[PDB]
Formats: sequence, structure tokens, C-alpha cells
Amino acid sequence: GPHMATGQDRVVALVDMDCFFVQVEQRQNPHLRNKPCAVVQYKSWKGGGIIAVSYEARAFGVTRSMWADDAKKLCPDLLLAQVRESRGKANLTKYREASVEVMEIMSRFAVIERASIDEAYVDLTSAVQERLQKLQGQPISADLLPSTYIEGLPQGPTVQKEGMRKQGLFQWLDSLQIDNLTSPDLQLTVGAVIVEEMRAAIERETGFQCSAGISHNKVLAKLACGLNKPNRQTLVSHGSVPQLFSQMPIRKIRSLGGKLGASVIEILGIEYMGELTQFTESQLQSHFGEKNGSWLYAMCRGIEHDPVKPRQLPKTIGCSKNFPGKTALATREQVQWWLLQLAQELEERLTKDRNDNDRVATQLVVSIRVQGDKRLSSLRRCCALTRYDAHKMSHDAFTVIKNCNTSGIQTEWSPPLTMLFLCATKFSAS
DNA sequence: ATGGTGACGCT
DNA sequence: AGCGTCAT
Ligand SMILES: Nc1ccn([C@H]2C[C@H](O)[C@@H](COP(=O)(O)NP(=O)(O)OP(=O)(O)O)O2)c(=O)n1
Ligand SMILES: [Mg+2]
Ligand SMILES: [Mg+2]
Repeated sequence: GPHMATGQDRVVALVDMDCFFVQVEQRQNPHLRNKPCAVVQYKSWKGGGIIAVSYEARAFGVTRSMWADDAKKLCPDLLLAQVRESRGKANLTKYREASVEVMEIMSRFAVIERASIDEAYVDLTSAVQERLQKLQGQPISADLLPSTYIEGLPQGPTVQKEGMRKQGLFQWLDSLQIDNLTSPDLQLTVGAVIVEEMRAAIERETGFQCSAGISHNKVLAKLACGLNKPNRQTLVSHGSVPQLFSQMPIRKIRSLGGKLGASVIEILGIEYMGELTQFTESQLQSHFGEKNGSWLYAMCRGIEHDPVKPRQLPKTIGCSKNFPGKTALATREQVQWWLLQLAQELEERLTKDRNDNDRVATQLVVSIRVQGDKRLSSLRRCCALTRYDAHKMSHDAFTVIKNCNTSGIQTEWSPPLTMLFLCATKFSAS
């Protein structure tokens, strides 16, 4: 009791843009607004691959990874925006620039951790303490939480969504202990007030809507965010965890959506995150390792210690292209031309990064996939990145991979290459 | 023949 | 270092 950690020491939010690439394209082109819309990459193979889908389009069953020609079968009036192509490849600059717009606004509120192109974690612990002192033990109005869901409420002793949201918010607020500055539930509530202000700032200053989770750690904040997308935020309290987890599939928790999570289910014979509470820490460590077992033991109790890292910028800048099926690169000259295209994009992004961010990359990593292998990478090699020059980078990449070529003939490349990837890494101050 | 990314753990 | 996992 008096010495058991409850993981209630921090206020952490996760802010995730709604259908992000689509909103970028809808801001640009008003004809796409409030319509079933998707963003596609590469129009020639089956209409292109869908990578982002508006909520109106999702209602028809359109998803990411679908071919646009197939999406049009579900949603005949689906509108499309195409990713830019430059140097023979998809170029994501517009979306990266839009991401910076959002990240810079979030950064005004608190230290952020950029976790993807469209989401960041926020550690609001300090901001909440500051706001609590300014809130001279005075109650928090529901009007300050106009887009907030309280997970698990309403409960106990109106058939529209908004009525339910408000009833739960009222139950929550009515039971808060406003006179104690150290109450975790109060801390979360003030965190939610702050996130409302953050989300309003993003929408006002960019046009983009987002969702958010507010909880005591990253995993709960991320889970919370998705519970009421789009354009809403969700507070997951420590007390909400047992019910929430009791029917929560293991694969829904961040980091458990792959082979580890499948192994938890198989080895333990369980389905839901809450069922993990029945195992000792040692037991979990015995199956999943020291680090994973400790993490699972705490996480299934709503506890996690992974800090919000102070990092707004990506740590690597990379350029890749696949060459599937019959398009696999089978000549030496093809290989060089494409390495050059990638290097050229990389140069342009690196030069802009150095001017914006006062840093320089020092290592170039070259990765290739060989026909027949279904690993992301078949082979990675690194070399020095000493000059932002595309011909140099492309020549150096070729140097470090050219011995992979099994061909006896000079001018051929075998086995043909199904992927090229250049990545700049190991940044230093400049 | 979703593709183009990007962070981080293991040995 | 180079490989693998997980995710958006
Ligand atoms: N596999 C993926 C996942 C995301 N993305 C891109 C396109 C997305 O708009 C953007 C952000 O990813 P996301 O947050 O997983 N999904 P998105 O923001 O589109 O929709 P929401 O479900 O977050 O509302 O990254 C991608 O190109 N390939
Ligand atoms: Mg998103
Ligand atoms: Mg996201």
C-alpha cells in the first residue's frame, strides 16, 4: 500500500493529427474538403497506393494499403490527391513541412518528443503544476474541456454521442478534489485543459485538426488518443485502467502489435492486457526477458517509465525506393542512376537541414534488398559522409555495395535489386 | 506489387 | 557494426 508505485507521477499527452496527409491536401485544395478523399502514391499501378484516408472515405471501407482502383469499387466518388514525384520517386516534402508547422506550435507549450511525422508526446507535468498555482484552488468548468472524453464514464446509477461525452465529463468533474494540488486525477484534468488549448492553437494556426490522449505515461496517452478520433481528446486516468484493460486486446498496446505480443498471447494463453496481472514479474521475465518482463508487469497495471525525450527533429534523413517484380534493377548502370537520384534528394534535404538546424550528418548508410528476400533489408553498409554532394554520396554508396553483385558479366547486376535506401545519420553540431 | 519512411534493441 | 522489430 504506502510503498507501491502507482505510476501517477507525470502528466503525458500524445497529440496525433487526424488523417494527416489528407488534411494537408484538403487545406491546399478546398474542393477536397469534407469529402471522401484519399492520398495516393504512384498512379500507374492500379491507380496508386492509398496511404491516407479521410473519415468520410473510411465510412465506405477505404483503408491504407488499398489500391486506388479497388478503393473506387467501395467508394465510386472517392477523390484523390497524389504525392509529388521528383527524380522518379515519391517525394514527401510537403508533409514534412506541414509536420514542422505542427511541431513548432506544440513546442510553445512544452518539451516534445517527435514520434512520427504526425504525432508528438508532450510532458505536461511542469505546465500543470504552474497552472494549478494560478488556478487558486478554483473549480474547473466543463466549458474548459469542450472536446474531452473521460474514459470509463459515464457509469453507474441521452442516446447521442455528445450527450454521453458531457454526462461522463460531469461525473468526472463533480467528483474531483480541487483543493489538493498533488491529486493525480486533478493533474490529468489540468493537463487536459492545456491540451484543449494546444489543439485549438494547432487548428487556428494551421487549419489541421487532431486528436489527443492525456494520461500518466506514453503508452496510455497513445492508447487514449485513438479511443475518440477524430477531433477529440481522451483522458485515461490511473483508476480507469482495470476496466479498460480487462477487454483490451494485447496487440493494441504500443510495441505489442507484432511478434512479441503474439508470443505473450501464445505462451500465456491470454487475450487481454489485464490478464497479465496474474503473472509474477519473474514469470514474465522468464518468458520474455528481463526488460520486456518488467515492462509488461508494470504496463498491465497502467505503469510505465519511458520518458518523453526532448527531441523535435528526426535523428536520420533517408531516401528509399523499391523496384518490385520485373522492375528489379538488373544492370550496373540502372543501379548507379537510381543511387544518384536518391543521393540528389538526400543532398537537397541535408543542405536544407544544415541551414535550418545547425547540424551535419557524418555517416551514410546504404541498404539494398535482393530479389527473393522478403526482409525489409538484405544488406546494410556504412561509410563516411564527409561532403553534401550527391555524386560523391552516390559513388560512395556504390563502392560499399558493388561486391554484392554475383554476376560474372561487368555490365549486369545480379541477383537483381528490389530496393535501394540511402540514410544520413550521426549528426554533429555545425 | 501498399511504399517510403524513422526510432531503437540485440549481439 | 550489421541485423531485426515495430510503427506510422
Ligand atoms: N503505414 C503508414 C502510416 C502512416 N503514413 C503517413 C500518412 C498519414 O496521414 C500519416 C500519419 O499516420 P497516422 O497517424 O498513422 N494516420 P492518419 O494521420 O492518416 O489518420 P488517423 O487515424 O491518425 O486520424 O503518416 C504512411 O504514409 N504510411
Ligand atoms: Mg494521425
Ligand atoms: Mg500518427
